[PDB]
Amino acid sequence: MNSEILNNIILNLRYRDNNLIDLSGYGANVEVYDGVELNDKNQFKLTSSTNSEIRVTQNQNIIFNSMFLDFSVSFWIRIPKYKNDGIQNYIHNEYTIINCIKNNSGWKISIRGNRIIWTLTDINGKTKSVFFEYSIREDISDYINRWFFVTITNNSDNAKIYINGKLESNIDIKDIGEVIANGEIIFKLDGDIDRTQFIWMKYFSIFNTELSQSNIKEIYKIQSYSEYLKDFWGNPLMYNKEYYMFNAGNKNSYIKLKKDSSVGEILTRSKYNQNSNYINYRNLYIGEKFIIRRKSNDDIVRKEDYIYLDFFNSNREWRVYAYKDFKEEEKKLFLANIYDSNEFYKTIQIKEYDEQPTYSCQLLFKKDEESTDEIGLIGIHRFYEDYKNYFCISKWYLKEVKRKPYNPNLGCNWQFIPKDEGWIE
Ligand SMILES: CC(=O)N[C@H]1[C@H](O[C@@H]2[C@H](O[C@]3(C(=O)O)C[C@H](O)[C@@H](NC(C)=O)[C@H]([C@H](O)[C@H](O)CO)O3)[C@@H](O)[C@H](O[C@H]3[C@H](O)[C@@H](O)[C@H](O)O[C@@H]3CO)O[C@@H]2CO)O[C@H](CO)[C@H](O)[C@@H]1O[C@@H]1O[C@H](CO)[C@H](O)[C@H](O[C@]2(C(=O)O)C[C@H](O)[C@@H](NC(C)=O)[C@H]([C@H](O)[C@H](O)CO)O2)[C@H]1O
Repeated sequence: MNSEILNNIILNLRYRDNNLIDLSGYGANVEVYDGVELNDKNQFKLTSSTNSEIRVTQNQNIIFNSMFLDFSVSFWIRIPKYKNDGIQNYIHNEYTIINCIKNNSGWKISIRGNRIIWTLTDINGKTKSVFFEYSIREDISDYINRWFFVTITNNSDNAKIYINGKLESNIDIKDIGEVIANGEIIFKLDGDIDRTQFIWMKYFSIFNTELSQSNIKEIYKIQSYSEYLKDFWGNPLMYNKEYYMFNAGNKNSYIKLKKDSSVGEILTRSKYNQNSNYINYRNLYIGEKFIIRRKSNDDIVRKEDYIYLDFFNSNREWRVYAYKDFKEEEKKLFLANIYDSNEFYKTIQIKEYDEQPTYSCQLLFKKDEESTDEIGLIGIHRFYEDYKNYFCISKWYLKEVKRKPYNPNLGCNWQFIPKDEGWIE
C-alpha cells in the first residue's frame, strides 16, 4: 500500500471484537449505540431507530483543524432501491447519513433518493455541495442496492467525488472559506425518512491529504480483494442459499428450464411495468432458483472450491451436468434429478479469472477424480434449431479467460442474486 495513503490516514474505523474502533494510530473515541448492526465483514447498518447511531470524537489533542485544508473521505455504501409505491418520497426527501459540524461549520454526507451529496460549510455560513447521481432508469444498475466505493477529495480549489476509482463529480470551492472539520462525527439517518429506511456502510476512513486518482484506484483494489466469491449485491457468496443467476455478458438474459426438456433456455428479463415513467429496471427475481452445494467452519464459497450447481424444479432439487461425449466447442448443459452417471460430469470448480474488482465468478467443469484436466466453462451460446440461446459448456472460454486484460463481457461471467430486503420488485 502506497506510503502517500498509509502515512496520511487520520481516522480508520474498523470492526474489532463486536465493536467499531479507530485503528489510525491517533486513538479517536468511538461509541456504537445499540441500534447499529455490525458484522465481522466490517459492514454496519444505520436504521430509522433513535439508537442507530455512531459517535466518533476525533482526538483534538493530536488532530488540528489545519490538517483538513487538504483531506479525503473513503467508504463503501449499499443504498436500497426505492419502494415502487414510494417514488415521490424517495426523489424529494434528503436525509443526512454522516455529519461533522462544529458551530454550524464542517462537512456532511447526505442522500436524496439516487444521489449521494457532499456539503462543506465554512465559518461564514457559505456552503457548497457536490453530488453523485446514479440512474434509476437502467435495465441493470451497477449501484442500486449494490456495494460501491466512494472517495471524496478536497483541496483549496476543488472537491471531487470518485465512484469505484473513477471521477464522477468536481466543483470549484475557491470561494469557500475556513471549514471546521475536526469536530464530532455522527453516523445517523437524519431527515424525513420512512420507518423502513436503512443504509449499509463499510471501511469509513479519513485522510489528511488530497488522494490522487492512482491512490484511490489502489484503495479500491485492496478493499475489493477477498479469498471468497461475492454475490450480485457484493456480499459473500454462500453455500445452501437460493440464488437467481445473472450473466455479466448478457445482462438482460436469464435461465429457464425448457418445459418438458433437460436444457436451460436463455430468455429476456421482464421490465418494470407500473405507472411511474421516472423509473425503469429489468426484474432480477426471475428464472430458475439455483443453490450451491459443497462437493465435500462457515458456509462461505471460496475461490477454487469444488461445488455442485443445483436448482429447484417442481418441489425437487435438480443438478447441472455436462455430457462427457463433448466433441464440439460448445454443448447444451444437461439439467436433471440428482444421480450418478459415467456419462456426465457433475463436479464444478468455482473460479475468479478477473484481476480487477468484480462480483462475477466463473464455473469450470472438472472430472470426478482430482485431475488437472479442464472440460469447459459454463456460459451461453446460440445453437441451430433459426438459432436459439442455451445454457452451455464451452471449450472456447478456456483460452478466452487466459487473455489479458480479462474481458468482463465474456458469457462465462456469472453473478448470484439472492432475495434482498433492499430490492423489492
Ligand atoms: C462470432 C462467432 O460466431 N464466434 C464463434 C467462433 O466462430 C468462428 C469465427 O469467429 C471468430 C471470432 O471469434 O470472431 C472469427 C475470428 O476471425 C477468429 N479469430 C482468429 C482466427 O484469430 C476467431 C477464432 O478462430 C475463434 O474464436 C477461436 O479462438 O473466430 C466465425 O467468424 C465463424 O463464422 C462462420 C459461421 O460459423 C458459419 O456458419 C458461416 O457460414 O461462416 C462464418 C464465417 O466463416 O465460425 C468460426 C468457427 O467455425 O467459434 C468459437 C468456437 O471456437 C465460438 O463459438 C465463437 O462464438 C462465441 O462462443 C461462445 C461460447 O463458446 C459464446 O457464445 C460467445 O458469445 C458471448 C459469450 O462470451 O458468451 C455472448 C455474450 O453475450 C457476449 N457479450 C456481450 C455481447 O456483451 C460475448 C462477447 O461478444 C464476446 O465474448 C467478445 O467480447 O460473446 C460467442 O461469441
